[PDB]
Amino acid sequence: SAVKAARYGKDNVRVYKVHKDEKTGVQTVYEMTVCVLLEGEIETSYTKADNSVIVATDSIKNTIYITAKQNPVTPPELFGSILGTHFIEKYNHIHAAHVNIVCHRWTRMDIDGKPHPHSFIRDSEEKRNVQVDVVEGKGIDIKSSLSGLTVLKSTNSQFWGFLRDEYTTLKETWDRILSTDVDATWQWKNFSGLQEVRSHVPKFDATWATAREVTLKTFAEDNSASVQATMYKMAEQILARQQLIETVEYSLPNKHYFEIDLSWHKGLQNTGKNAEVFAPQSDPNGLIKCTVGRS
Amino acid sequence: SAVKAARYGKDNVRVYKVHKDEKTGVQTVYEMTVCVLLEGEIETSYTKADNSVIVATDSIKNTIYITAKQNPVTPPELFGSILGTHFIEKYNHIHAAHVNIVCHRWTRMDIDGKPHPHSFIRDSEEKRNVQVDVVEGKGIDIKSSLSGLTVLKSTNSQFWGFLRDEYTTLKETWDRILSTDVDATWQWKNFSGLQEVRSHVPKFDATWATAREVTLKTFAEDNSASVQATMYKMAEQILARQQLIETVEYSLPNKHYFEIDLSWHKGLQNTGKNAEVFAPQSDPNGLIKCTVGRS
Amino acid sequence: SAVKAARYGKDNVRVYKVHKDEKTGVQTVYEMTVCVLLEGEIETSYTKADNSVIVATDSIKNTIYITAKQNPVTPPELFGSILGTHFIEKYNHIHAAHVNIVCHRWTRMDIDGKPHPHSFIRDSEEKRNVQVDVVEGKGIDIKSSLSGLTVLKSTNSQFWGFLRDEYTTLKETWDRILSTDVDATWQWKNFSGLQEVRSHVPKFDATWATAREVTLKTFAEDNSASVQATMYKMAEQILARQQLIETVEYSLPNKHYFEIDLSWHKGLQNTGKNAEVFAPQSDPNGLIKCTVGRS
Amino acid sequence: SAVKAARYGKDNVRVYKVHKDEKTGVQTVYEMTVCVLLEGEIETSYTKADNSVIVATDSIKNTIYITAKQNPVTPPELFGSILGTHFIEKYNHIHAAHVNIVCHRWTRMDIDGKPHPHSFIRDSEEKRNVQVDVVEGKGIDIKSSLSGLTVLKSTNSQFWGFLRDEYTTLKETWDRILSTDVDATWQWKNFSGLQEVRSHVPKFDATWATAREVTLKTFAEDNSASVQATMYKMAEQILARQQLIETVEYSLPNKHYFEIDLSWHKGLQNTGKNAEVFAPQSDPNGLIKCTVGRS
Ligand SMILES: CC(C)(C)/[N+]([O-])=C/c1cc[n+]([O-])cc1
Ligand SMILES: CC(C)(C)/[N+]([O-])=C/c1cc[n+]([O-])cc1
Ligand SMILES: CC(C)(C)/[N+]([O-])=C/c1cc[n+]([O-])cc1
Ligand SMILES: CC(C)(C)/[N+]([O-])=C/c1cc[n+]([O-])cc1
Ligand SMILES: O=c1[nH]c(=O)c2nc[nH]c2[nH]1
Ligand SMILES: O=c1[nH]c(=O)c2nc[nH]c2[nH]1
Ligand SMILES: O=c1[nH]c(=O)c2nc[nH]c2[nH]1
Ligand SMILES: O=c1[nH]c(=O)c2nc[nH]c2[nH]1
Ligand code: NA
Ligand code: NA
Ligand code: NA
Ligand code: NA
Repeated sequence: SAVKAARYGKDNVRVYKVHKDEKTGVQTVYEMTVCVLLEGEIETSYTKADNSVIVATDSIKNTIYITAKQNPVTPPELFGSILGTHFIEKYNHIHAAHVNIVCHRWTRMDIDGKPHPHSFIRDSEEKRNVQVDVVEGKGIDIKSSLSGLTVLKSTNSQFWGFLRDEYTTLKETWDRILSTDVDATWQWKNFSGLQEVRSHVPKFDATWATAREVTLKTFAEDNSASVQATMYKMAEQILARQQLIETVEYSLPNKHYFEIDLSWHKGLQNTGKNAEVFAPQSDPNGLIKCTVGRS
Repeated sequence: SAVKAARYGKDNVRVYKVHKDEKTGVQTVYEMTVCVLLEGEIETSYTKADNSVIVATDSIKNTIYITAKQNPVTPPELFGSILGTHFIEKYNHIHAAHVNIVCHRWTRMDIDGKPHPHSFIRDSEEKRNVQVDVVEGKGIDIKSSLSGLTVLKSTNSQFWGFLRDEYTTLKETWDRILSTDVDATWQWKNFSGLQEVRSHVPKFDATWATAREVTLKTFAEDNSASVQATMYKMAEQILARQQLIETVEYSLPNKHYFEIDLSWHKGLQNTGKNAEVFAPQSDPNGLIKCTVGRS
Repeated sequence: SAVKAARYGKDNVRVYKVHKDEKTGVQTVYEMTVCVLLEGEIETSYTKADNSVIVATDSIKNTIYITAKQNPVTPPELFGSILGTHFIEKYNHIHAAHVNIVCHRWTRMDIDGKPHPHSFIRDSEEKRNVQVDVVEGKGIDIKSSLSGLTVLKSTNSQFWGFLRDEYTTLKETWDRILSTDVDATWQWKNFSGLQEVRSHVPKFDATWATAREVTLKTFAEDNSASVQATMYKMAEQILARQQLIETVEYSLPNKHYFEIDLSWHKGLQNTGKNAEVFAPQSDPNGLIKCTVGRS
Repeated sequence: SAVKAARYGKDNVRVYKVHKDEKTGVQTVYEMTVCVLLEGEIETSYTKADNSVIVATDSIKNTIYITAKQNPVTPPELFGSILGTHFIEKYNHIHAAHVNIVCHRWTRMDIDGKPHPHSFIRDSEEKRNVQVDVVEGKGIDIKSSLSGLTVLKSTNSQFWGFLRDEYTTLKETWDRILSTDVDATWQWKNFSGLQEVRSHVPKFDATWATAREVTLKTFAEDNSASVQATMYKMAEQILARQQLIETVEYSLPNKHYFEIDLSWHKGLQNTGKNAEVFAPQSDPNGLIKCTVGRS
């Protein structure tokens, strides 16, 4: 037998950073969870009990904190590129570094109509994420995403015209609830290295903002024929607004809200045009995925 | 042996309701999770296999949906009072109904600067809750709360002057991070019944809003001597602004953010005035509780 | 305003302990999560920013570890009594200590039919818990429990003869699945102090074992008329086997498994005597509670 | 723009099945969670609002239940192969079916030393899983796994001889705790279709049993030089015992248990040979991965 693939490192590394403006007194906070897994000439740690090739996972943890102290942590695409580049440059025998970052929201509070200099709120579990793969000889591959963006529209969603056979019970509908948890990922052109990533830094926050704005406006304004049709419109608009992304991927659950027939009780009418009270269903759920690229 | 206490019912009942304005086209949504547990002359279901005294939990579930169809679901204090009153009035042998409601956020989206008529976002897992105990012969006891309001301030928190003995290692500090998940509960005066609850309906949303505003402004503006001192100021202000509440309770974790000494690495300075990068700690956590009433 | 109630301390303190027999080489492990909250003359920490009365929560954490080093951690009733007694004896102004302990399973592995000296498996998330309230001048109040014991029987559960009215849709049944997560708590006679707790130490593990054995045998062998009827039989047997407990409480969800009518598909028969495939329901769920004492 | 990849279906489908022996009275239960995602000529559902190509996710759900009624649900490799084959044979335009199954434990209870005919316990959240990819023209690709197998050994784990530089603080150790959650996956040779899967049916349960037995015996008996070294020994033994698997993959967290220095308190000795009480760490955690194949 032989090792065909291997990677190891430190997961679930929580990191906070503060920036303090001492002339204005304004503070800004950043919080993330980081994972770094390394690849390289490490097979003998597995086959021969040779730990000399292991950069200890504790040391990887230390390196995350040191890198955050000495470098910007925003945008996360940049921080992950800096961090992954470090491992392949510092260690001759390490040839790839896989950096995953989850960014947590800390939104400045408004108090009596004025932004507060040092107080923040977690407005939602929506995350901004990156996956940064730094591969020696191959450059830096970045996937950026937003996840956990939970939305609902109460009308202007439809689902009719689907295949019907002996397995089908679902009724067609011209007016339903649509609710989902948005997971949207944009895949950047390969970067040759850290210099090229730095050259595009303003594009990372701009493109996250565009993706979020397109997602919300299209969800709200599309009189949706299906999750499939609406998600494609989102993806195509994001591609049209950033030439440096190659693909946009969505993964969307269809979090079902079922009508409740109450007509067995005093003739109460709660279906169709009379539908007011619904039963949100925890499981099962539809799951719809698409990756859109340029022709 | 004998039954000393018993209650039973249906938990984890998810409920959605929509309101549609057909003149303006504006829709508004409400979503909750409901639990109803009943008490009364039910002991023989336990001791003698006598199911005649059991209102089936499935029937309790049906009743929740019917009640939501026929009545307002907001404010939740009102809905829970309506629902609990129903069981003690409908069933002679049922003498108490315990109704817990968790309200989930669906905040109207703003699209290009204008509120959208039918699209919503889950801005945060913060909940608005009620516990409504309807007890025949004793009235209606309501506890209202906000929970899951997660906040952080980056300075203007201190903790010094605590007891020091042979168990103490913690250093005093004049500048630390303070972060918590706010659980705040206000206990209303006993209401004699549903009519009295209805008479105070505008006070429920007003008091929730006051509690939230006081919590956030006091957290943001208090140069905090301890979690204890800051939470008391919140509670006293809420009591001063609503005569119909008797007590305010807070339960606050102290979600610790630890400094990280990096001076073992190239003399890097990351403590005290130089502290920039911190390690958020998942566990353990301080837990601080207070119930404040009027003198 | 004034403080009506207050308690504070450290929650979510994870603790492991090992015992090593150096003559036999046999090691035994214990793992728990501990919470300690203190009460006493602490109100001025809230009202006057007086931290002198605060035993820091960090110091409470240290004390948990020190107590585990110097004392047995099993049975948990004993450890919690030792720990809570410490705070009210050490600190004049602390008058109650509330200790909650969750014990995690580490069951010795059997390897080729022989118990292994130092390897363990988490067989299940079932917990053994205690709540120990040490109150100066009032003694020690102990509640012991098992929780997270998840069971299912595929027949010999019935539910018929319940109340039927205009809210009722549930069909009677003479053969259903019954599945639950057992939460069972036994409340000990008040103990005067730590000496009396020590005098009864063998009874704690014995009574936990009896409660577990009675729960499982009664669940398995009762042709159940309802959750209510079966849980009462468990409670009465536990009371009959330990004179030093005053009450037994059960809290049992009814985790529903719904029949699936497939007769719309090729006449397939999957209900009643033909029921083979079921849909487990995540929510809602029945919730049935009882506290049983002696007459 | 154009669709580059797409799949859709139903996730989180809970399924129970019972087998009843009416001659012996012995019942046996099976419970799973299923996901089915389909691929094929579905792009126009995304780009042109053409729902004619969509097999509704509700219909996929129905099909899961029907398939479980008409076919064995064990071993899960077989059930998933049957289910995925159905979609590519039934629907001309569907060309792949991706079936994921999580099997939940229901272990028969022993009551007074005898196996009970119809009562079961969830002994642990350990899962047995399959991923079955049925691809028209390409056969059936099966990955089998066990996950959530949580273990701890209290000695006979070491970690020394790792790389040391200016990022390293970790001390070498010759005696530590090792605890992990085992995720082990075995990748079968490609099968040409359902007939070939059926021909190997006894091998699926046999190989799961071998993987579990090898994992536990090797964990318990290896005086471990690292997680890396121990996991490789497991993988090589599993490959040696089943010629029809091509690779074995492990993913193992190193769930750290930290020593607690108490010597600041009365000189208490709790490190090194005196280490008795430890602090389990929830995060961060090492994460070690390997894929082993044959040379
Ligand atoms: C995944 C883990 C448990 C390491 N985590 O990131 C936890 C966490 C992150 C952020 N906030 O606010 C709370 C907890
Ligand atoms: C407690 C349970 C599982 C019943 N629940 O309420 C779930 C739930 C409620 C609201 N949202 O948005 C998601 C899930
Ligand atoms: C409640 C917290 C998060 C502190 N906890 O006890 C976690 C925990 C305990 C035991 N095991 O095996 C895993 C995690
Ligand atoms: C993933 C979901 C929520 C669908 N699930 O499988 C839940 C579940 C499965 C098995 N048991 O025992 C409890 C819950
Ligand atoms: O938008 C939708 N897309 C689908 O594929 C689907 N199937 C059932 N319900 C559905 N909804
Ligand atoms: O605000 C605080 N209150 C306390 O009781 C405490 N103890 C440690 N750290 C603390 N912080
Ligand atoms: O055992 C049971 N007890 C009940 O109260 C109940 N109601 C519905 N289903 C039920 N099952
Ligand atoms: O077994 C181990 N493998 C590692 O790579 C590691 N690094 C720190 N601690 C470790 N343990
Ligand atoms: Na390198
Ligand atoms: Na009544
Ligand atoms: Na005292
Ligand atoms: Na096909």
